Amino acid sequence: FTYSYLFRMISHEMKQKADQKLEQFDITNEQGHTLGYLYAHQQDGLTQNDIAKALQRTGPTVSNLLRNLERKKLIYRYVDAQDTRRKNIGLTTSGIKLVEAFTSIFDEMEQTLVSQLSEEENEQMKANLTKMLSSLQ
Amino acid sequence: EFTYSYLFRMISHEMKQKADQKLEQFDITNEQGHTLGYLYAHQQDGLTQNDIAKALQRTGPTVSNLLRNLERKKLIYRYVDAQDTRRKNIGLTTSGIKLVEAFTSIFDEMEQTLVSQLSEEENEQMKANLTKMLSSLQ
DNA sequence: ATTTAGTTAGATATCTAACTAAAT
DNA sequence: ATTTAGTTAGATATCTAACTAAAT
Repeated sequence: FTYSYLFRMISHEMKQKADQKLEQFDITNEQGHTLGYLYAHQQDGLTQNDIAKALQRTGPTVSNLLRNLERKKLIYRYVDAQDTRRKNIGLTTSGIKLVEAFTSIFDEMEQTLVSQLSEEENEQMKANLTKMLSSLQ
Repeated sequence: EFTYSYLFRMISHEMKQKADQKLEQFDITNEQGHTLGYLYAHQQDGLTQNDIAKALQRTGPTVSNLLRNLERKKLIYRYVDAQDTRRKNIGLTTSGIKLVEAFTSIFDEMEQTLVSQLSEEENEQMKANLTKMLSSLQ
């Protein structure tokens, strides 16, 4: 089996399983992780470009994702007072409640995954993944 | 220190991007490349649209759209089976075959520059563990 | 004059639900 | 009456290119 096949499938399947679980929250996988990131780093408090950089997503992409979240009233955006170009992002109380609500799912997946592999194997695995991801700049 | 989902997502994304970049000169996408590849390797079996759906782990509509794209590209031909006309058969065109023969080198070159760093033992171990994980999610 | 942050437009990949055509 | 094999419709995610607006 080629590597591309492997990764593209374990990630297609991961995305699918995640969406299946998140169906009761009316958000997608990507929105779930974005919401989570915002949960972690809200206090910073980051612009859209920061999210783009942190997530490996282009500007228009995150613009659409964020406009989606904002339509679901899970986040809020305002213009920075110092740099009118910038758009500062924050979680609303609904967004925060939601993040506190699904987050168990992601952890469930991570656990159900690591339970397949012995800790030495899991550690060597993550190390080799990190190295591979490093290879592609 | 990194969630598995993060690593897999990111890796798949960078692979898809580099692939798309190198494939731009052929005016196809990563997915089209792999589809044409699968056609190349299993054309002989009379691949129905849904057999491709099963093999690529994509859904019927998805496959329909990608195939329709490739057909618009004239890289593939479509016809209706004689034994069962609710089903239609898929085939590589000569343009398509030449294309596959042309770009396969990219997927190989990438798979290569990826495998090389990891020692062949670590490589075997990794493809094995990866297979185990994908097995689990399936 | 350039550089940077965000939005728009056009175009693929992908999913589920609904639908048409046709084997059983 | 019931399944299968593709298509259509409507949706989200993503990227490139061209855009407006705003900072050097």
